[PDB]
Amino acid sequence: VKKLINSQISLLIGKGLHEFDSLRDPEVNDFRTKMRQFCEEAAAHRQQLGWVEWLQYSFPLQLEPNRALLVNVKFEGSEESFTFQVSTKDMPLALMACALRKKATVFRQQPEEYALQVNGRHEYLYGNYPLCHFQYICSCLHSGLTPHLTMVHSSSILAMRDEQSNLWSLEQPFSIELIEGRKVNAMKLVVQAGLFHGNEMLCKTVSSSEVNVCSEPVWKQRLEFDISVCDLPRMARLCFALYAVVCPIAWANLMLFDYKDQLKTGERCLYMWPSVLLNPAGTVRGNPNTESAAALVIYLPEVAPVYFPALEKILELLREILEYEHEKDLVWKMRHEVQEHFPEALARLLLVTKWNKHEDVAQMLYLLCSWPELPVLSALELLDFSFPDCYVGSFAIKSLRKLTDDELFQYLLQLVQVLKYESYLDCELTKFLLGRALANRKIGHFLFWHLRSEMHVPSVALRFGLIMEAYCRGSTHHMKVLMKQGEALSKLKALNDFVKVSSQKTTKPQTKEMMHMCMRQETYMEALSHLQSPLDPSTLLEEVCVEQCTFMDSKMKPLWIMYSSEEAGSAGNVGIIFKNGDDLRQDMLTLQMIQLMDVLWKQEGLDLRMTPYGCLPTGDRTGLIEVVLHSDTIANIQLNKSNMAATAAFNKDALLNWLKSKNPGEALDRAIEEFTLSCAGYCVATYVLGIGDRHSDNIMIRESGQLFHIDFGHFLGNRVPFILTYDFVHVIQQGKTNNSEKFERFRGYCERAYTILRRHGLLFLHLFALMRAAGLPELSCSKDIQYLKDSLALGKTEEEALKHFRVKFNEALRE
Ligand SMILES: CC[C@H](Nc1ncnc2nc[nH]c12)c1nc2cccc(F)c2c(=O)n1-c1ccccc1
Repeated sequence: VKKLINSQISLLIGKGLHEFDSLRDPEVNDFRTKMRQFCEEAAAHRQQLGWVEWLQYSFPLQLEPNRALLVNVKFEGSEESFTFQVSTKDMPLALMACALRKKATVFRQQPEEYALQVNGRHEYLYGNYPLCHFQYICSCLHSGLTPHLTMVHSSSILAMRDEQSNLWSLEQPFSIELIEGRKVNAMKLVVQAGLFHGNEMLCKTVSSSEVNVCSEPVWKQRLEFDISVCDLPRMARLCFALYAVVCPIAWANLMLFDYKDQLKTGERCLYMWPSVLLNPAGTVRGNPNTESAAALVIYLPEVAPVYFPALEKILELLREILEYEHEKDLVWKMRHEVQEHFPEALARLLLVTKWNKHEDVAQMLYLLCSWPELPVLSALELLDFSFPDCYVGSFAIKSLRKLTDDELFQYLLQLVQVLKYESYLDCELTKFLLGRALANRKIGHFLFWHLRSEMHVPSVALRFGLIMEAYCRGSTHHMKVLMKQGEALSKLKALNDFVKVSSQKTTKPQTKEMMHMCMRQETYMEALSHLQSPLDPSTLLEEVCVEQCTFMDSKMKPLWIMYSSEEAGSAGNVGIIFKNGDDLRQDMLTLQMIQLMDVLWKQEGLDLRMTPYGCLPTGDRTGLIEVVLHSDTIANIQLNKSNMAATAAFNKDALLNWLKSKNPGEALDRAIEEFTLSCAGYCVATYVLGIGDRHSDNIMIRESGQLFHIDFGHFLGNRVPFILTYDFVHVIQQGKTNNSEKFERFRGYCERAYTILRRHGLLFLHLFALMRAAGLPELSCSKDIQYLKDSLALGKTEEEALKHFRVKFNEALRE
């Protein structure tokens, strides 16, 4: 009934729906009701999409950011295949008319009625783009492999669709009364309060009296702030630090206006969070661990039922050098000049805006509502917490709406982290994310896992749980596809626990055949088979190949799980790596950032042949990593074993002999080149990102020659030199001792890659800035972000920045 759906939702999101109701919170109840209706409405929009439109929804196109190729095409019901010779400039439709024509001239006698599906993948070829513009067609073109497509009729596509159906007056100073407190430590106690607007103070901080530490203390003391009530901005938050003195203890935050714009009065009790002192960016909701949390009771005086004013009320109420408070000055009362001729300097203007005086806010807000929509880049900036105003927030979302799904996919990790800055449940960002997720099934997929992966974190468990419930309201079908994934994940965790225990008392071979017998149980085989990969929903994991599964007998004992699809061929031969105990958040950001570099590089005609493999936290220190097959570790290669084709007279030849043995004849030149581009790319990626501890065990190489890094762990120096491994350098130089020709080719690739990224330095700064919200220990300060600015060197000219890169590069061929 409606009871099955709720029950599955509770199971899927890892928090029982009954818990939301137990809260008796009308903000929560109104979110669940408003957002439910919102998502149910998208669902009904979706179930009457035209078949091409539904293809777009469910299998969005994977495009790259003259020549002839061999193609193989069949139909759904058939087993019979045709192999054609088409161009690369040919549209998909051209391909489809060929297929249909030979179907006639084989079965005896309209392209528009079909789409092309990659065999064994939820991925399709359609639209007026030449074949080479397709990522699948491209991967094939570089691996020598032949594309395998299936002609799928609009009437079967329609089947899939249906299958998935379902006030200014108050001029007295702001003051609170600090009543009591409720938990203990070790000395005297102090409560520091601060009115904050984002990260800036609306006035001086105000402390309290000192009382003896034990208790359950009592102040009943009146804290009054240097700020009038009528000047409290909408998004103003009051922040408390509780600590000790002759020693940090707890913090807690509260909005002065509720989620209904009403100014807060009366007494409220604050269940604090443990520290290490004021913490303005911390969540504005209480600690859910009410049992053992210090509690802070305060009283907000009832200054009359005063609402924050409607906007209609609010609206009625040398300089280019800069592109000091003798500089703000001229930005602010030349504000109109900034709207006229510098509409992109909005951020700067909002920053010199004093937010502690209401009639200033109104004049900014008056300019804001007439402000021309801004570029995505600028928009990404405005989402930062340093622009806490809810109207700036809406402007930002509004300027963000022109995000393509690819861009949105690319930035989604950040946007999701920014949810932790939000002051209320119901907000524009969330509505924006659910709207986009419901419009694109891949976005939906990853929005879900980013939220799901943090349900063990109580700061966000409620917000994130609510958001997943709403989404689940929007696609009952995808919810079940997603449960399917989580039943797989649940199994791998129990499997991994077994292997960990087993391997502490048993040889590896015997634990492996033990792992296998466990996988062979009915329960496992069913749960682990026939799902979409959480790493990429267009990858289908069909039959788990048990004999090819194993584990690494290192540390966390990660699992190696292989799959096959008797209908995808070699494209269905795919693996996933499950790891439990390590924190995979660091690696996901790094590999996301490397993916972006790769895109930026490729849009300026530079392909450094990167391997940005999937990496996905799915839970508390739990996740999946994408298996890159036909690759081996440098360390393994460098072992220089006997009886191997790669066996070498000098250790430095090992890497190259291995390459020769995998790439005989004139195949060899291609692999050196791939090695060269990919090494260039990774050297630069790790330098900019400040990723040290790079060694032969966390660098791998593909039989094609491509090199790629793994297990990044940290980034941002937590100052890393550029590095150059002589062993890589001597693959690049083709085995030859000196080879400036081939060494400077590579120097060029490094420089070109470096300068290209430099040109997009603002994008990386904006993205990393928003990631501060994620709570990665490597990404906290301003000196973390300063690290990126120096590795990209944006405080300098392209000419002299290149000169600084050359010295570090040259210092790096030290070895
Ligand atoms: C750490 C190196 C390596 N990591 C990776 N191997 C393949 N694709 C990857 N994608 C990300 N990390 C990728 C690895 N990771 C594993 C993880 C779990 C279970 C395992 F058996 C392995 C394993 O055997 N290797 C391995 C080692 C030496 C050669 C070949 C593969």
